[PDB]
Amino acid sequence: GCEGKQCGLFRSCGGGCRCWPTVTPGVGICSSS
Repeated sequence: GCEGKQCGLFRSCGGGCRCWPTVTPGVGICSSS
């Protein structure tokens, strides 16, 4: 639903998205749900 986005501090997603962390501490990616 809101996948392919960046989460964490600069979260470009909202609602029901999984915030999977990346290589940068505090930076992640928003998943489908």
